[PDB]
Amino acid sequence: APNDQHYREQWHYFDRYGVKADKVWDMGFTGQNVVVAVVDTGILHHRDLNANVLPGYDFISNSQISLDGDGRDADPFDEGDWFDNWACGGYPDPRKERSDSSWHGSHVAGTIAAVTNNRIGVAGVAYGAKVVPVRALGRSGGYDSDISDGLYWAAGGRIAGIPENRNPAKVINMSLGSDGQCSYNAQTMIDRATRLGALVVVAAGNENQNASNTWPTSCNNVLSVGATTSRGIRASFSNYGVDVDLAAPGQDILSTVDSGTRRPVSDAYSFMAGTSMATPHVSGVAALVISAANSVNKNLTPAELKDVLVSTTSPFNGRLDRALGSGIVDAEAAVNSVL
Ligand SMILES: [Ca+2]
Ligand SMILES: [Ca+2]
Ligand SMILES: [Ca+2]
Repeated sequence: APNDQHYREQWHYFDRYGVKADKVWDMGFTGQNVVVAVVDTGILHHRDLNANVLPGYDFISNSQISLDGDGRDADPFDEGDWFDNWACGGYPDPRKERSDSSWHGSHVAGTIAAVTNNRIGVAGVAYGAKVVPVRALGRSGGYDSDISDGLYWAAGGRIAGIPENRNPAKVINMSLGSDGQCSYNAQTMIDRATRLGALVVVAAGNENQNASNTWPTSCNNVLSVGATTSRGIRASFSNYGVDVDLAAPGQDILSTVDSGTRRPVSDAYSFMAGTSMATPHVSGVAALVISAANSVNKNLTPAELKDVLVSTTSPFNGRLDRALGSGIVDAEAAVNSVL
């Protein structure tokens, strides 16, 4: 077991309806030599992340989304996607007036590979793995073509006027999405990323609607992730349906953020809910599964990896409100299967 101060609060790693990450660390697999790309709001300079973060890239083209004064650049720092006075919003809706910065991509990155065994803060599912921040979201979200470009690069794809990725990822985490069917361009980048060897792991979404009505779930060649609670049932906001492949803890998830309401001020930790929190659990387990597959000289295709994760899930608590894949992702059964 990890020595980090607040690991006990991370029920989602160890408890009844957790991901049994502890049972894999017991075997010596922590995702060593695995790289996971996080296509999200970018990364904080956080004492509980720094050492597990690789060079990334900022794909945000609009400088009024990026909030760092230019388009695409080599620094994936999360400037903070805060906004005032309906700057992203449907005025006059009071619920759309203002958001503090989410630190979303850092909360996601922490779930995968927070610095673990360094006493401070929290653990990550795959703390021996490293994270490549692919910043594609900022104030208001992000363009789909920035997201698509970002995910292709994340897998080792070359992009015009961007230096080659030295750290191509075996797993690409997309804690994001919106309404509408998968675009041609998105589907194409996903297929190309997959042909490079990457597993694309995506959030089902948070609108209590059929995930098929959204992307990236409606795309081929993704692993779509629903959200469960500490009681092993569907979190009420989680999207659902036949295209949800499996589920993972998506409520009361503790990870790494900043205290700043606008720009980074100091390292913090908070709880979040969302299929966005569930996804990095599956991406971390994916990395665990790969480290174990490496150990017995076994190569796994994205298709093989997705089937290993989908077939080795633990049961839900009851038949569930809605369809939410095969079960809760289960690192113990997944790893045991490949050995
Ligand atoms: Ca920029
Ligand atoms: Ca930047
Ligand atoms: Ca820590």
